[PDB]
Amino acid sequence: SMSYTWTGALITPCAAEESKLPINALSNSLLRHHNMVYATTSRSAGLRQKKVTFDRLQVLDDHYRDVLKEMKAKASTVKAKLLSVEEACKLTPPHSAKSKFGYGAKDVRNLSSKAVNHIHSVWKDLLEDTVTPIDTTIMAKNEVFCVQRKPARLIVFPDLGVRVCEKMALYDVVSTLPQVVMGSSYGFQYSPGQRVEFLVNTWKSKKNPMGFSYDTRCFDSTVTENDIRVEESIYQCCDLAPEARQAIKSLTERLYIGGPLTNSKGQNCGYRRCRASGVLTTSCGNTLTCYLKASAACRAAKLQDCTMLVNGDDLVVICESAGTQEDAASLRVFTEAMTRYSAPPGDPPQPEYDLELITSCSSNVSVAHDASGKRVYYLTRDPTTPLARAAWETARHTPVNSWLGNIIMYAPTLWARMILMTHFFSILLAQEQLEKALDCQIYGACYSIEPLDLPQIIERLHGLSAFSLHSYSPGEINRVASCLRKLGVPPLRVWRHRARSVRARLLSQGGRAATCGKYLFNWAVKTKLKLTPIPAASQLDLSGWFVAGYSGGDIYHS
Ligand SMILES: Cc1ccccc1S(=O)(=O)Nc1cc(-c2ccc(C#N)cc2)sc1C(=O)O
Repeated sequence: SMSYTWTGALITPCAAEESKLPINALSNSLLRHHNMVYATTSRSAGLRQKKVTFDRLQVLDDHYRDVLKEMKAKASTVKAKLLSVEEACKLTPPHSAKSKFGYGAKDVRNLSSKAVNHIHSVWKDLLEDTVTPIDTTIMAKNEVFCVQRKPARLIVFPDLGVRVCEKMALYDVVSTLPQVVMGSSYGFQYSPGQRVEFLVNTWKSKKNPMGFSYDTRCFDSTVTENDIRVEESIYQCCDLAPEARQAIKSLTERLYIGGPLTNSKGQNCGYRRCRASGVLTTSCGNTLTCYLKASAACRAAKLQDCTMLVNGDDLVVICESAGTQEDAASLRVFTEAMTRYSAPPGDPPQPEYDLELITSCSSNVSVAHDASGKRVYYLTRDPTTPLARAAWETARHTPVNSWLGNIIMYAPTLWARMILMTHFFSILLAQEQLEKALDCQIYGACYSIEPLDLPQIIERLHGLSAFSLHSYSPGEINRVASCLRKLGVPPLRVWRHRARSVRARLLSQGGRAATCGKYLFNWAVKTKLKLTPIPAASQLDLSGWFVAGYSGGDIYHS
């Protein structure tokens, strides 16, 4: 079973692609080493195809089936509802790819008769046909990174009408099933703070903690037909409407298991027999499968009290240590098991004895001190990619504003506060666009957010301490310092000066802007302000923010 079979037709761009960092009058204020930043384009799609194309083999033992049986028992307690066409339509991103059948995301959100009519015919076809492969478009993603250059990732997705149908049949399932089956181990239920909390408590629950992150190589490509049918067997355990069962069975046989791949020009590029990266079940399916294989592998390797944290293909394990030597051996067996399950490693896993040294979801726990001098744990990450992307967003408006999402998710960090907040608020002020709502993604779901609500959002998600953290760790400070030199970012003295200016301007604006100045930049003044809770905060309806993962799921919220 080859993950893909190719015809030779190229994966074509659907419009002009820029690979070099665009420079405008603001670029240099952020970073000077422009040649360090690049965007991937279809030009490197061939290289990716080569990496993701391989044969998969699977040897499934009793630990695998024992864990599966447990997962199904939990899945059987779940009751999921079939979404209505209109409900499904409302979950569609305003700029989601237009259908090939005469309508776009806008027509869908408006419940246009044409869109609704087509969606209804697609649904009917799903119920009547459970064998015909469904077409998919394959595109090379345009993503920004800082040099070592990686090839573009491949996104595979069905037509907009099919996507609306996926939500109707499975939105409720993928939104609720994961937490029930995996409990505390399901990562997408946590906000950054709760993640840290879970990690710290788990780490503290062991007598001699040891943990590791396990990077599966090209996870989507390792997912086999068996894996995808086992995922369906789990979904089918739920209490479901008869029409939902049929739709899920049909989507599994016709789309999830595999299908023909068409490029932007309409040519047949080949065939997929692995996970599609752009379907509704990509995150839920990967999480269930990663959790299933890892849980079984933990038993096979005889890991003592293995606790796991899984987010899609991202996996981190914290267990009871048995000595550095015994640990190396177990992890080696754990890896051998995952490999037999068709989840071979990219970077071999290594045991860690310092929670701060474990990277999962590209992040790690670190510690700082609040205004009281108390140690506080928070989530941070290497700022390289976030800064490379902010550089790009400094000269170009993009669909997803990573700078805003990073400020939200990494609000307590030294780098998000010193740089992203200062840099972008400065630009927003200058352009008088403080109150303009911008789109960003959180766990794959798209949200429309007004920058002026940041203080409230940050307090809600991270607590007041996010505005007073200081005395960061030596390791964290060193990483930030190294990153700034690499990219050529101005030093602290420059950002503090800019922040004071930005703050002063915001305070003068009054209202929310004043609050932004007050809380977001209190770190810049020598005589710190009081800083206390905020009224409007409780108004924000943050329900749904950290419930489930939807990467590639074409999901949008207010
Ligand atoms: C607390 C805070 C938050 C955001 C920006 C600046 C500050 S601060 O200057 O007050 N204090 C602090 C500034 C730090 C810093 C260290 C290295 C580099 C580089 N290259 C930039 C800034 S570390 C720190 C600390 O408190 O541990």
